[PDB]
Amino acid sequence: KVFGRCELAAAMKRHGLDNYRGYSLGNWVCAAKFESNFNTQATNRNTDGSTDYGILQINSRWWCNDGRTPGSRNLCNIPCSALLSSDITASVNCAKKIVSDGNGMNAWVAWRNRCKGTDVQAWIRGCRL
Ligand SMILES: [Cl-]
Ligand SMILES: [Cl-]
Ligand code: NA
Repeated sequence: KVFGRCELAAAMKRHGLDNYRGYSLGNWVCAAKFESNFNTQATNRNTDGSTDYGILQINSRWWCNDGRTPGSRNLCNIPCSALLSSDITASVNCAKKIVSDGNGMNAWVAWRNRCKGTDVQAWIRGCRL
């Protein structure tokens, strides 16, 4: 599913990402934008052989099992394919585990490089939340 900008913000708010660990909704929306362009089916091979999955490009190196990433962990205890579902529950629930690791939203390379410090509020502008 390719989510609309406000449509995704609404799903993310309902799952409790608005200010999760101090990160305002706008940050989660911006991250999604640049990680997957709001496309739940997005998959991208990392140079280390791991793959990133879903709307928030959760890494098979540490977070979900895809059976082809040697020596990796499956910290969210899910098959990476669960992260490509039209329903973002699984991706969100896991992102909550990732953003809590101490390694805040910096674990999302695109967020660090393209959202951090910016006016992430613009990402929710005009949305009924
Ligand atoms: Cl594996
Ligand atoms: Cl933080
Ligand atoms: Na894995």
